[PDB]
Amino acid sequence: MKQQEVRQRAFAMPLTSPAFPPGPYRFVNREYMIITYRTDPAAIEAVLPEPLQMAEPVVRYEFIRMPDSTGFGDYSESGQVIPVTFRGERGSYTLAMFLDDQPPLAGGRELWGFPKKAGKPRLEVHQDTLVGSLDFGPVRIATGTMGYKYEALDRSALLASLAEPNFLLKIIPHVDGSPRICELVRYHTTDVAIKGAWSAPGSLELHPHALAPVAALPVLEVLSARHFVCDLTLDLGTVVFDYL
Amino acid sequence: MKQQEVRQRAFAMPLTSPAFPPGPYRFVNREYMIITYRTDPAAIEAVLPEPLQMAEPVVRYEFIRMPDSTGFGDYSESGQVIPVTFRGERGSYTLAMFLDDQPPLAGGRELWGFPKKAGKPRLEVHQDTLVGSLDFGPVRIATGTMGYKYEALDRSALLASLAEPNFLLKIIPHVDGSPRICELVRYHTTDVAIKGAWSAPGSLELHPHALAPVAALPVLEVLSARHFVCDLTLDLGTVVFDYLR
Amino acid sequence: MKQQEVRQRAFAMPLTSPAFPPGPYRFVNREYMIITYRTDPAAIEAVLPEPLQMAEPVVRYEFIRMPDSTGFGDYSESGQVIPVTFRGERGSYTLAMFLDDQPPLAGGRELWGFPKKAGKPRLEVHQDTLVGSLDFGPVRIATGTMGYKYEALDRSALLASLAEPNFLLKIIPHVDGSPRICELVRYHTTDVAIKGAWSAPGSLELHPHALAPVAALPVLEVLSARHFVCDLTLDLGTVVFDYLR
Amino acid sequence: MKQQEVRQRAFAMPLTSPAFPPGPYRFVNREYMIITYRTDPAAIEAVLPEPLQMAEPVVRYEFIRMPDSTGFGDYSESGQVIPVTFRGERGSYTLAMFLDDQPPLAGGRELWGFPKKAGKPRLEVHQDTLVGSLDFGPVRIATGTMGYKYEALDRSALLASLAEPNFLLKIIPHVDGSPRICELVRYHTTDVAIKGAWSAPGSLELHPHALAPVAALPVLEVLSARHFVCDLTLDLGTVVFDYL
Amino acid sequence: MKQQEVRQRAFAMPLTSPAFPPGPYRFVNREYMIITYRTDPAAIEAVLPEPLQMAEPVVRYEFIRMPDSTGFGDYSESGQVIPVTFRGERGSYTLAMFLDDQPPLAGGRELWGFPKKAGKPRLEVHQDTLVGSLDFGPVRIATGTMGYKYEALDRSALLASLAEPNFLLKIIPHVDGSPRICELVRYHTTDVAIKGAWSAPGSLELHPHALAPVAALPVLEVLSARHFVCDLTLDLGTVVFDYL
Amino acid sequence: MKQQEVRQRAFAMPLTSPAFPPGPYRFVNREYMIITYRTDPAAIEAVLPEPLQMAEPVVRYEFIRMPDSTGFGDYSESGQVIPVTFRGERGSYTLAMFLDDQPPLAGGRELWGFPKKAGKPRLEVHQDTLVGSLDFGPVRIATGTMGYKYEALDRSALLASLAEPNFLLKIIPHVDGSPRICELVRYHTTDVAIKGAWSAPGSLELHPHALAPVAALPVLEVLSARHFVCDLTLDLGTVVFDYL
Repeated sequence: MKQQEVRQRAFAMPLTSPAFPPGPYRFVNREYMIITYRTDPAAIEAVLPEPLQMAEPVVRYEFIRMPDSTGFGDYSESGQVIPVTFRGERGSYTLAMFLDDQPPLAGGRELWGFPKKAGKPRLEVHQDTLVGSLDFGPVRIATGTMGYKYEALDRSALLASLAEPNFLLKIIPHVDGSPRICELVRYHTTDVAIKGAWSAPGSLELHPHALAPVAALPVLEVLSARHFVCDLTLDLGTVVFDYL
Repeated sequence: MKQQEVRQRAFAMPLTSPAFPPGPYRFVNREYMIITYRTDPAAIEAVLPEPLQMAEPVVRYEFIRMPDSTGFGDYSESGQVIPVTFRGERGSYTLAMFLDDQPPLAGGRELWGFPKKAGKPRLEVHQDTLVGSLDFGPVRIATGTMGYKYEALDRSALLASLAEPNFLLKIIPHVDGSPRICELVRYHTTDVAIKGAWSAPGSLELHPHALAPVAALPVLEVLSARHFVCDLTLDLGTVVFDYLR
Repeated sequence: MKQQEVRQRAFAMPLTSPAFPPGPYRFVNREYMIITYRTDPAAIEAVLPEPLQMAEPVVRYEFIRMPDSTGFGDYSESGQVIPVTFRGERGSYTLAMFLDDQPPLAGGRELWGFPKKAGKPRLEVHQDTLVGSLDFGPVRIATGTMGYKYEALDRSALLASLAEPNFLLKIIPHVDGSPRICELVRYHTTDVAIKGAWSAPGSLELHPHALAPVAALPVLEVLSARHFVCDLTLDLGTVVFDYLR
Repeated sequence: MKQQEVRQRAFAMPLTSPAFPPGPYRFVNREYMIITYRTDPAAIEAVLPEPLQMAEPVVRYEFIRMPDSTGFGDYSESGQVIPVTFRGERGSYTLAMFLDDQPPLAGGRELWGFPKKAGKPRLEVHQDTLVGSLDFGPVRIATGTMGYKYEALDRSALLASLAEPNFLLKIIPHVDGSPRICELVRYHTTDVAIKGAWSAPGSLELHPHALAPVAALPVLEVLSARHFVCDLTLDLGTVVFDYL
Repeated sequence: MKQQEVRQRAFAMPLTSPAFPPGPYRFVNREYMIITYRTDPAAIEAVLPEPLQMAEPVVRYEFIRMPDSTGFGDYSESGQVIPVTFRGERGSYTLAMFLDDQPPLAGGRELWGFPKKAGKPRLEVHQDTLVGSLDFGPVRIATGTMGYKYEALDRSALLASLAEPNFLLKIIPHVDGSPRICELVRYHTTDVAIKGAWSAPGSLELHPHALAPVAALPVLEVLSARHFVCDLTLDLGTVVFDYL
Repeated sequence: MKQQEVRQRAFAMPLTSPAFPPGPYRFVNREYMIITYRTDPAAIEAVLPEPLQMAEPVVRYEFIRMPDSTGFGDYSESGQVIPVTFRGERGSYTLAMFLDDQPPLAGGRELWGFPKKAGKPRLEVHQDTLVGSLDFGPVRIATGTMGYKYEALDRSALLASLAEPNFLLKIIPHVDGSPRICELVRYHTTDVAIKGAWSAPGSLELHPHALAPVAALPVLEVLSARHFVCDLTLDLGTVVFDYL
């Protein structure tokens, strides 16, 4: 509690009982429903921050169950991710995520710079159908469906996809409201072990919301639906571009 | 979207739909129940970061209703504040807070460096008693009671505290886990219009929790209780010590 | 604790934690629905204690919301008031009241000698109708209705009644059952700020009950209905006749 | 309704339909759980009104079911009572009681001067355990437990205890707020018929409350627990000391 | 059925349909939350039977889920365990245990001498917190919490802890009420496989109860908390000291 | 807590807070519904342990409410009882019993050797019918019905069946699984006061269950139904035949 021990001990607020712990952040049996859809290219351009370059005019809309996550607990996630290139390198940009557990929400924002907001994601099998849903308070803003494990998915393509760089725009205001942090961050998921992976026919419907504008990239054509279960490690990011 | 527009628009993540808006953050009919209690001085020193210095060994345990908040909505808060001095100026230090609404939560942390976690605070009149509760998941970690408006409080004497400085240790990790922001912040509540203020007898019980350790400052005796309602602006804060200079 | 301190501290039981606190008893946004009805004059004389004298043969049946009361909390009341004169001064006599909160109940009785019993009064707007109800245990003993704010009322004319004296027969047994306190009390509501007042059509039905005999003054015809909201102080009362002099 | 008939008829408010009737107050099958505990002697001294003298630094914490009570009905009670002497005579002082029925609450206060407040007492057998509880609105302020009828209790000691004088500080304000009544009252329970009486291991926990400060005499050590069922008559009090 | 068949078939009551079966008792995915706290040494000395010897003034308070238990079914346990020495060997003494399933309750008492009573133990993750509770009828008697999986635990230390002897005082009355069995019993859990093991911050609160007096070992200071999942076999015990 | 205290204190586990107290075990307003049915004689001989001998081929199927039981609490029982001779003397053998309260279940098994298992017995009047039911988990295994108090029953004859010896086969395993106790126990209900006794038409239906096999003694023909209320003392039993 001397000034030097404060510098040394500081990690997250509150100092003496921080809102989230340090890693490694290990995920066991995270379960993904991802519905990939073609959207209006004009709508991607309108939200994409340079130096990031646009790729195919597609959105990957995700529902993730994370029943066993070190330091964070048991939670679910929904999100919009978009394919991009940075220095001609191919990866992903996360536009929006929604979580129902606070430690991964604060940790996500403050540490990597995931653009997390609060919401009620669910991902469940109802007899014959895998149903993904997202509510923001009392308003349903996303409903995804897939058939159940119709065909095995190619592990190669999947593992190569999970290996790609993931980019995020970390912004943190200074006490005065002006940006104190404002960088592009690259992170990876590593030690990936697939437990199973499948495709099936899929569907997505999005709904408008003032505070959760997923509907701003409209579902013109659903292209594919993938469902998979894996263990992985969410590695710390590194800054690849600093706006300041 | 060119990289100069990115730098202009940037306030909070996500860039194009921020988790919370800029102020001013106005508060109408903000309602307080504050229970002051004498605790173990050793427990206070364990948690107080220098150059902050300890005053009287008391905790002000608070429950707050905020039904009307610009940009944040309608929410409640409970938390633990202690009397402090910095450079021999008297003020408060916020040790822990707990809210049931996300924008004020992210906002609180990312902007001022309020030490916010999620919780279920309640403050409700039950016939003759004003009851403050805090639950953390299924566990009750704080229960406070007061009589209802027994004695009108010296209002002029109240604004005596509502004008003094509030200190916070703002900490934000860098991507690698080492601190990127680590500073003491001084903020003020300004524009304070008191609608009523009262004292009455009071009680408090706190329960242990691994992730909400309010009970760590133990309730040795209750000293006072106050209930008040007001309008108020939460002004943006200032750095008054930067640990990473 | 010496017997002089006992005599100084003594206000209400229990000595060290009284069932209700001293005033002033301030009331904010006190809301009234009052249904006035013509009853059998004989029924009024059966229950009116001399030297009180009967005026017009009417009952003002009231339902009152008191969401903000110093020392008492948040409660409701329903009861039966009659026009009276004492020494040719016009005022009211309270025949029966019913409350859902204990401190105002003990307070009411022990201090002023309000004739309070326990009950479940409600006063709520249901779309187009203002509905007053009183239940005594599982039994509905009073239902009142009004239209909603049809005609604004002459406010100056209203304070005409809110300034006149209210009489109560205060009775407290001695330990042996014979009366130790038995007096007529005059109290006033002062500091009265009316926020709104209205009239509309009205109805009333009352049902028998062995222990809540409101129906004993039967509803022969409804004469008027009024609805109003106000701030108000219930001043401490005065003895104006002592039956045990 | 002439002034003379008012004097004659007056008993309790309201005059013509009084809030509680006159006696005799007869109790059939009242059922007691009493947990006796040692407390801080300093805490008794702080609430004890002289001429009353302190005795052993113990509190008897009671839960009473009264299913059949003349003039009052069917109700439950919880309370703190403390052993005292008055003129070297041994008996009891009632610090706090809580009831869930209005006639015995008004009657109790106005007639004997029991220090009654409102609350939700319960006393119930749950399989193997006698559970006493007290709530004050939404806050539990007392929880007592006992085993079920482990051993028969000595009737002698019990009957001698129920025969002891019971003292109360009756206070009633005058219309102006200053004491109009302020006396020590002595009353007895008579025509006592025990139907059964037992002991077992017992427990008590108290919780703080601004308006119901039972916790102000802390449970240092539980000394005993007694459970008993009896008929009795609650006799009128007599004033043994008048402060005015 | 002849007298000889009776002895040959006799295992547990009822003879022809025993309340629990013979082993081996195998456990799959046993999940533990153990909070270790410092207590009053005099409070342990009050309850530890010689020839057992006290070690540290420490209590290991446990919440255990047993979803898959051969012979017994699917149940939960909460218990209070004291480090002891006996004949130069470090071990544990089981003071109290509470279970929500009858065959392992009768089985544990009558076979090993586990000190078991009935209760409602729970152990569940609520978002970011692991929460352990025990109710005895309507009364909460224990609440424990841990962070979720903050850091990995030394698996070698854990296995050595699961290898130490576990001592129980088995008592069974004769028909006349005098002891027919009164003996110290030693048992082990063997064939142990750790599926995972973590530490994190922890808390415990205990409440008094007349029939489940876990609160008689007060929580002066919480020392550690551990959370693990394992398979094991509860082996039959052996007598190590016969009091008769 | 010394060695020689251990064998003086020791009655039931846990040593310091036993699962059930010593007696006398006193029952007030024990209410019985007994349906007597003729069964397959071969089914009785299959379960009857020599030196016990079969009498009439009947079963007495019981539903018992025990609202007031010293040391045990308030609970219900259902069970199967057969007439028997031992050494030419007429008594009963208890085949099977089910209780909803732990202290009397442990106490019954460990002390007398009643063949007690957990279940949910109920006995209640529904308008015109006395209905006894027994559930074992989600499964109904016994439903009995009687008319309500059709004719007063000869008490002097009743009181006699209540003086007959009751025999039990007490079995307790040793820590190694071999029988440590295996004996016929004789016990009596004494100090009996019949408060009323009645007969009426009756019915009984039984359903199979793997772990509660009452249906193994099939209901061939219902012979009689009896309903009665009483106070009694369950005396400690005596060993009348030790298999070991």
